[PDB]
Amino acid sequence: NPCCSHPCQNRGVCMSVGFDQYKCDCTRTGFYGENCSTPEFLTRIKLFLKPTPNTVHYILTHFKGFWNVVNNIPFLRNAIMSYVLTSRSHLIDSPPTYNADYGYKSWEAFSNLSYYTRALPPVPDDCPTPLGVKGKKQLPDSNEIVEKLLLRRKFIPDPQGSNMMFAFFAQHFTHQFFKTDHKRGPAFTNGLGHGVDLNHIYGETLARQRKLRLFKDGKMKYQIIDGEMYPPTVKDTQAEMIYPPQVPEHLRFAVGQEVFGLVPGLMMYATIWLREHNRVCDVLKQEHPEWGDEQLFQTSRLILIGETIKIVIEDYVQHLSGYHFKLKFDPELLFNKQFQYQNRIAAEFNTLYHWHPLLPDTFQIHDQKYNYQQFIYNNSILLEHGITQFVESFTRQIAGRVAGGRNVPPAVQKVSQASIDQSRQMKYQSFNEYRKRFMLKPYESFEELTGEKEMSAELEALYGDIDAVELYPALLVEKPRPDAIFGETMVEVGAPFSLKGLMGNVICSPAYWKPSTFGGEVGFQIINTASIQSLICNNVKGCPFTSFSVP
Amino acid sequence: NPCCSHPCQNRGVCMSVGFDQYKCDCTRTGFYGENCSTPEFLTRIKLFLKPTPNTVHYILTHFKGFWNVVNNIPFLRNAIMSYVLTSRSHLIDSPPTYNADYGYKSWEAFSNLSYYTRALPPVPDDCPTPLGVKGKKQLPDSNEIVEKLLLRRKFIPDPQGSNMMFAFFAQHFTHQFFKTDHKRGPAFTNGLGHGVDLNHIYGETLARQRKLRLFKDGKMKYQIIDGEMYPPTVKDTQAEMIYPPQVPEHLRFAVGQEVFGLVPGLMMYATIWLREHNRVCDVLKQEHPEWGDEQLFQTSRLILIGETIKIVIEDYVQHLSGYHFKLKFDPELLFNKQFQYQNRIAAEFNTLYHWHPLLPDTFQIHDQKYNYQQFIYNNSILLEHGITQFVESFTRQIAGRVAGGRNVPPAVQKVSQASIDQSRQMKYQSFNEYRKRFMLKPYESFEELTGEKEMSAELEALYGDIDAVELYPALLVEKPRPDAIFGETMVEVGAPFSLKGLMGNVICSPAYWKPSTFGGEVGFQIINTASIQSLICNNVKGCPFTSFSVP
Ligand code: COH
Ligand code: COH
Ligand SMILES: *[C@@H]1O[C@H](CO)[C@@H](O[C@@H]2O[C@H](CO)[C@@H](O[C@H]3O[C@H](CO)[C@@H](O)[C@H](O)[C@@H]3O)[C@H](O)[C@H]2NC(C)=O)[C@H](O)[C@H]1NC(C)=O
Ligand SMILES: *[C@@H]1O[C@H](CO)[C@@H](O[C@@H]2O[C@H](CO)[C@@H](O[C@H]3O[C@H](CO)[C@@H](O)[C@H](O)[C@@H]3O)[C@H](O)[C@H]2NC(C)=O)[C@H](O)[C@H]1NC(C)=O
Ligand SMILES: *[C@@H]1O[C@H](CO)[C@@H](O[C@@H]2O[C@H](CO)[C@@H](O)[C@H](O)[C@H]2NC(C)=O)[C@H](O)[C@H]1NC(C)=O
Ligand SMILES: *[C@@H]1O[C@H](CO)[C@@H](O[C@@H]2O[C@H](CO)[C@@H](O)[C@H](O)[C@H]2NC(C)=O)[C@H](O)[C@H]1NC(C)=O
Ligand SMILES: Cc1c(Cl)cccc1Nc1ccccc1C(=O)O
Ligand SMILES: Cc1c(Cl)cccc1Nc1ccccc1C(=O)O
Ligand SMILES: *[C@@H]1O[C@H](CO)[C@@H](O)[C@H](O)[C@H]1NC(C)=O
Repeated sequence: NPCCSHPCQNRGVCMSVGFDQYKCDCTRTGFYGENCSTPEFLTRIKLFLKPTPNTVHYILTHFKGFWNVVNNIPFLRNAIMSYVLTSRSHLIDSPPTYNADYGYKSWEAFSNLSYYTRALPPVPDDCPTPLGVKGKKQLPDSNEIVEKLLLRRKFIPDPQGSNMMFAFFAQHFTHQFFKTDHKRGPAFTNGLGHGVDLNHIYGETLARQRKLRLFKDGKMKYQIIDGEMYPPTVKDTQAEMIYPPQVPEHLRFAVGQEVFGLVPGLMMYATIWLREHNRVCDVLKQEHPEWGDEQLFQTSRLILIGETIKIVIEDYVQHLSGYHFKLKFDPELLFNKQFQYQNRIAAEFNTLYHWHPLLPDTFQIHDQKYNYQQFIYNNSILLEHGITQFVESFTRQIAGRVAGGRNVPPAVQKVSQASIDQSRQMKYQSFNEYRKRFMLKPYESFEELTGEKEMSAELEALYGDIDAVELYPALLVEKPRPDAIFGETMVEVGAPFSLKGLMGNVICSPAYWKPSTFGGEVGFQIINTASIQSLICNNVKGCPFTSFSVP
Repeated sequence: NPCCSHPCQNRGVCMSVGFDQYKCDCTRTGFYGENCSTPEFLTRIKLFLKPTPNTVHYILTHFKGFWNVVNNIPFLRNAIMSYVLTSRSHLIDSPPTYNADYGYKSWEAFSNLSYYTRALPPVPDDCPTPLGVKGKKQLPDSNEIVEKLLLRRKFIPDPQGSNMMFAFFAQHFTHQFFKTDHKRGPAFTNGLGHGVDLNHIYGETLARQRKLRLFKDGKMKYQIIDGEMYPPTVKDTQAEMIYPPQVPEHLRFAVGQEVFGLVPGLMMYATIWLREHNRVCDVLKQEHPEWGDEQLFQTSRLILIGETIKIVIEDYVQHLSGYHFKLKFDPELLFNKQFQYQNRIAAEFNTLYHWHPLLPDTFQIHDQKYNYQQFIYNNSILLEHGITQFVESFTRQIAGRVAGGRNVPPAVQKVSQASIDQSRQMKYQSFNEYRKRFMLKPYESFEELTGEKEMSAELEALYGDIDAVELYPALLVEKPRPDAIFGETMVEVGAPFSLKGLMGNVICSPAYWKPSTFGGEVGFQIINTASIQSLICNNVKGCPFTSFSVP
């Protein structure tokens, strides 16, 4: 297969022509030639003027005084934010194209929502090497890579100051659209909403939703334990959950996502968001004493969706980016732009989001420490301390650095191995191919990748060729930005996926984005004034201080 | 419920506040005020310069010499076609909003693909009248509406000269996205693709597709009978069809759409498209001897989707419109425009497409006449005469006029009544509410509507108030355009749904509209040179002349 070498540059589409030849489709690439590598004139001007992402990053993370001014000039701030959204979004094909089973456009690949979609097509089945033509005939042993490059010896804290509130928010939020269907395989998902539909609160199916709802005042079922609201049980709802046999029945909390009983940190956010829904129901009832249970429920969900997108953009990504420029959730920024209000979750987005180096060696709640053996699947811990103590504790506890290598806790070691193995089962192209796909220069050496001599040597001994290095391992050992949680590739590849999932949500479309959609101005304002602090403040006893970084 | 009166004008959203008050959301409507009735400064100017659709239609259906020149000036033709697409599309909400069960925006209504979507929300339940406030407490008897207004007395042929090739193409083509799920209710569909996916050729599910495919050379299973290609049998495929018990095994033809055994006219087009699929397979195999069965099949399907959209726009709609301006299928026209590449089938689009007055009193194949008892479920007629004769016969037979009233054949009289009854089940707003929704002046009397005295008198006797006339009956009794098949409302309501379904298709998006998507320039050219004539010419023996109008 002549396309095995990935001849076509700059998004050119490769097509076999006979058995020994290929043809590159250069349509609207800005290039031409046999391999789409010759630039047209305006492309040359664009490339000459375009600053490197590391330069843009430097500028956005320095000159605080300058950004303080920009931030307070709405006209400028809006123009910048608008540019951030459209420029990054252009990197995503929407409607989607490839999946694990199709390296060419097909109706199956487009129409079948059970697949994760693909930013780069799978490597053809009949290639001389598993990645195309580069690297050895067999990839390095999964376990070797994990042990040599990814396994944590000494905990490395995040220099950006990310805390456990950030880590569990990341896990909680993303697990509404990262829902791998392992019955089928890693290529498939159970999140057919393909974005931020809050199914991890309300359930994927209507049947599950009905089990969780109270059908009074639009609210969700709950328990009152030690004076506070908690989610209901499997018994009361009949909504299935993943729990080991050890967990007693009355501790088997039931929420939207079946897996959120895994850790108390997830059950914390599930608890918090449950309280928010029922709180919003109270608000809306005051506004609409004439509304039935149905409209109260639905309208609350639309509000909580807006709250989610609001918080993610202006607190989560804000913290995550390190930018002094103040990000803004404002759908109106895009109303005069070309933009597709739809999304399909990319498998590569799932892969890059395996941020298990965030996880600590032990979890500190109040004044007690828990190892993984006793923290996992233990909801009594949650009842023992209550939500307030959890927020105060997690806000103070530092998370680990994601990039930089050797920071995956031994407890979730096999998870890292599974993330590598599943990439290969899904025929991912190389790390350098994904760099080029997102307009980054490919790395020329292993030492260039890590910015260091030790790991780069293990990399060379394992891979031999820099173009044979795989996506997921490379992301975690890549040289971090200066005092940053991530390296260049994580950000430039991840950001476009993220923004498409956030702004591509239906509520951001002009027909939806208006007061009447959310029950009037009061409801509309709950979205537009939402923050991670106000979320905690409204639903957590005592209204503790919280933030995505440690004080 | 104060919103029962539909107080909010110009796409403003009505919302109840307390038990006795309403609110109008005027956001981006171009109007303000209590009922969104007062135009903004810009809106005044636009309104003053906007010509009436009847004027636009006059211009487009006159000045033949002028349009002949415009059609040959690519610059002008493109600009005009571009405007047609963009202007008509702004009238559809995309992503979709309401459905039968939700007259307010909700995630259930957006996300649940099993519903037909709604252009206007359902009349709320506890309303003074079925339509809102207008009309009597009880709607007129539906069978009385049919006999008095819709039932054919003498056959009225279409002045635009539409033939049976047109009639059966309309039925065949639209029945891929009009797939009402009657075991669930009129408000639901089985066509989850919600557009032009050719599921009526390939099957809705992968399981059905697999029964119909040959899994050799990308082809679909088939029979050779009398030296000609026909669809395979139910026995050979195990693909379920709807056939009454009398139909013998060997005449039970199996195709994508379960119901296409209903009439030989449908099965005619099913046969022609099946032939086209396997013809394209042969073309692609020549272009790509290295390709496997799967890629050959998928690429053919995408080409046939391209052919379908091409033919619908440039032959079907072309004839339908009566326009002298030459409509163009060209996705490139929208690449610099705002446009959503997605669609959701509207229940109202389904309703307005019940063009059963098209049907003749008898079906004349060759020198034979067939009544409905003889013609329906009778594929023996298809084998007896063959496809060539069917084309020759349907091309020469005239269809009936749709607007103007009293032209529904007695044979499908109950289908007409079903349309009315089912629309009442789904709680459609009045005919005049739908006029306003698509920027038409509401009719001030029954005479203005029908442009006639008998039926207008019949309508007032049944409805009393012109604002109480229902959607479906009004569409059929409406004053046609001069020597036109349709009245104003059918066109101005229908065209947006149609274009949105056609151009909203994924293959029209810039990522897809590439020769590489369709196997190269040859495959690409099949799409861009397709016509109803070339479809027949390529797959019908003798290459008979055909057209959507009678000679
Ligand atoms: C982004 C942050 C994040 C965090 C903080 C986090 C924190 C934790 C955590 C906290 C104590 C524990 C016990 C685990 C344990 C697991 N996680 Co993560 N996970 C995270 C992102 C993910 C993602 C994404 C997946 C796979 C998604 C999928 O396909 O279901 C995942 C998968 C897993 C799996 C199964 C992977 C497989 O079978 O292939 C286990 C087990 N994990 N994780
Ligand atoms: C647009 C042209 C068109 C034509 C030419 C046509 C020609 C014919 C025809 C020719 C001999 C016959 C016997 C019928 C008979 C029927 N049609 Co039409 N139909 C057409 C458009 C439709 C549409 C649209 C529907 C409803 C779609 C749905 O929901 O399935 C329909 C529905 C029906 C139904 C189901 C009604 C119900 O279940 O309540 C029957 C039966 N019919 N039709
Ligand atoms: C899209 O909306 C459909 C209509 O609401 C919905 O179908 C409904 O699904 C529910 C639950 O799946 C069915 O519930 C009935 O059956 C259960 C079975 O145990 C019983 O508890 C009750 O008898 C209950 O009434 C509804 O019957 C069904 N309604 C219809 C008209 O089909 C779909 O599930 C929705 N689609 C998605 C993807 O959520
Ligand atoms: C989206 O793609 C999925 C993967 O191809 C597909 O799942 C596949 O569906 C087929 C057809 O139902 C299954 O067929 C197998 O099961 C039947 C059951 O009787 C048996 O005859 C055979 O053993 C047959 O192999 C596949 O097993 C199944 N594959 C997987 C991995 O789940 C979905 O159906 C597609 N979605 C849609 C809407 O079409
Ligand atoms: C789950 O966490 C709880 C903490 O709330 C653990 O329960 C404590 O166990 C110690 C020693 O067994 C007792 O002295 C405490 O009184 C317990 N606390 C409560 C509130 O009952 C429990 O051991 C943990 N479960 C696992 C499997 O580690
Ligand atoms: C279905 O169509 C066939 C014709 O294709 C009808 O069969 C004909 O019936 C007449 C009178 O009954 C005979 O004189 C012909 O010899 C038959 N021709 C063939 C080819 O069978 C048949 O009657 C039709 N079915 C119905 C129910 O009317
Ligand atoms: C969006 C964005 C900007 Cl603008 C800058 C910097 C980062 C992001 N985002 C992300 C980047 C990488 C991985 C995940 C994300 C995420 O948002 O979830
Ligand atoms: C699109 C269009 C134009 Cl531009 C003019 C005139 C007619 C149409 N179309 C339609 C109008 C009414 C009902 C159906 C259709 C259809 O196309 O199926
Ligand atoms: C395109 O790439 C191929 C490698 O497959 C190379 O042999 C050829 O010289 C390249 N063509 C150009 C114009 O760079």
